Amino acid sequence: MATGDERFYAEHLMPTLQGLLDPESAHRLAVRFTSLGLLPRARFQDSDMLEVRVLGHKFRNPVGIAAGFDKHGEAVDGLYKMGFGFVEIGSVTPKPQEGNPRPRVFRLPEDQAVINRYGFNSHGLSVVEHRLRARQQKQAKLTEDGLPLGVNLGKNKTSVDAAEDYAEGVRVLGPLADYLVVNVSSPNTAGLRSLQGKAELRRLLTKVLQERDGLRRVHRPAVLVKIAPDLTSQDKEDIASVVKELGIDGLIVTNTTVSRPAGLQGALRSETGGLSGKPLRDLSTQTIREMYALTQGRVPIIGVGGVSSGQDALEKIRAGASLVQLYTALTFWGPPVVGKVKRELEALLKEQGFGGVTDAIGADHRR
Ligand SMILES: Cc1cc2nc3c(=O)[nH]c(=O)nc-3n(C[C@H](O)[C@H](O)[C@H](O)COP(=O)(O)O)c2cc1C
Ligand SMILES: O=C(O)c1cc(=O)[nH]c(=O)[nH]1
Repeated sequence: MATGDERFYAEHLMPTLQGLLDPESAHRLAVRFTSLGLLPRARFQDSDMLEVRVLGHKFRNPVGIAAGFDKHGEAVDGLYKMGFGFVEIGSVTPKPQEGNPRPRVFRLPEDQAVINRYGFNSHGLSVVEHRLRARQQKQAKLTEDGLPLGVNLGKNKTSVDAAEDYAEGVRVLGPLADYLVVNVSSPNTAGLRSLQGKAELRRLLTKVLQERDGLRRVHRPAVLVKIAPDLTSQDKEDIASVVKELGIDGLIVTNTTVSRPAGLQGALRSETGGLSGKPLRDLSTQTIREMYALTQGRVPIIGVGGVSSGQDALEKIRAGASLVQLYTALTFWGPPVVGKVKRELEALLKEQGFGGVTDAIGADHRR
């Protein structure tokens, strides 16, 4: 627990955290432990090969902690200490709200998957604002060091006007963020995903873009859309088209999935909610691929979904991701996995004659 070995956390400690605590308390302990920085300071040095400049920022390694782990920005600094190259803080809603009734998270250890239906449990804009404000200049220094911060916006359950909620996020948190995320891909909030529709998405993102533009230069973040893995091809076409039109700065590719692949062994496979972890991977990768192609490599993509190795990582990059985020992999292999991905990602780049992550982005669309 002090040295930071993968093979220990994998077989012993992590199956015991699981064996002892329900998935929610485990997450909360993890957030506590991480904000306190109890974790090992990662053995692995980041080589220059992993550096990516994208979105008006240098990223020291391309492996991000995904939205959901740190819903309320309590653990940003420990996440960096864990070795992520960039941190994203979990969907924040304008007003605080509590989320769906427990139980709302489940492990499918046999599938290395998770299903969650939290439905945007948030401390809300005020609280997260003060939290981020209180390290604002630390963050400024971090970004310049190649550790950018992303903020991921969602909408209140009751909210009558979707576009106005996100507007509030841009206004309140936009100034504290290197990039902002319009999350319209959560499975768990009645009607949210239908904001992925062309007309409804253009009107929403016009307003987001507009607000963003009204922020001062130094506090003017990049704006991306996080989309679902369950989109029809018409949907993807459209998202793609609107994106190019309004000049959106990027996409985060794939929230969790409401599909349930043939093969899930998990006793809890038929729980309502978003499916994450391994069963999402290739689905997720394929969506990076369609989106990269549709936007013609001119729209940066953050790949997320089932990443738990260098290969997993490098696959999405070759697919066209500029950056990847993982989350679930953390509930199975623990902190070490960040080290792993980075180091396996590194090896593979060399093995396949790449100079660095930058050369390998979209690599598949040129081979
Ligand atoms: C417990 C849980 C909560 C999540 N919460 C959010 C969320 O608030 N906002 C969001 O954009 N994504 C959320 N995600 C989805 C992740 O951001 C990610 O898109 C998905 O899990 C695929 O990556 P992974 O398999 O490595 O976890 C959540 C995922 C899980 C595991
Ligand atoms: O908080 C949630 O319920 C949630 C939001 C989201 O965007 N994705 C997810 O899997 N869960």
